[PDB]
Amino acid sequence: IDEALFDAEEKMEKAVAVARDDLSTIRTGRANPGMFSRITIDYYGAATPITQLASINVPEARLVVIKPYEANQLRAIETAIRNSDLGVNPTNDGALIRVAVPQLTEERRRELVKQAKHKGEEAKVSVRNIRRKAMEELHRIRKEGEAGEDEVGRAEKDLDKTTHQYVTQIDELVKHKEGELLEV
Repeated sequence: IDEALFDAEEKMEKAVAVARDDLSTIRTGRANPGMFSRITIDYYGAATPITQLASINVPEARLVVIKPYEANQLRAIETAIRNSDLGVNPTNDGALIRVAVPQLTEERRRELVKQAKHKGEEAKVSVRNIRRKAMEELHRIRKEGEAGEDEVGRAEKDLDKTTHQYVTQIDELVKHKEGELLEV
């Protein structure tokens, strides 16, 4: 019973952290390195997130400054940025890449709100399946008499509480990003 419950809880916390990260890939006012992470180049034959090939600095809310770890990667990196769906036109200063981030149109804003909610759905579905797996194990344990009925019943209640707490937390994360997106 313990194995099942503890692992489920850890997996759920991970899924919530994955959700956190995933949400951070959403273009927004208030720039951050996260929204550049799904931007890749061809790094010696392999598609590589540019967040791994450069340090990203965010001085102002709508100003990002990027420094390639290898100078000769600058052009490709900057090309991927401009070619990306962030809707930005980067500039170059010989060494660094400065990115001015325009205000999002209201149309694009609700488009991004929709992405945020889809990411939340994926994350909540994942947390529910983590629960299903642990619950079925609890069920197997009761059926095979490997633990007492009261004992398994208490574990079920606890598992539902943990599941619900993390679903709610995903919901909050989404509502927060939704807010960020309609803030500017």
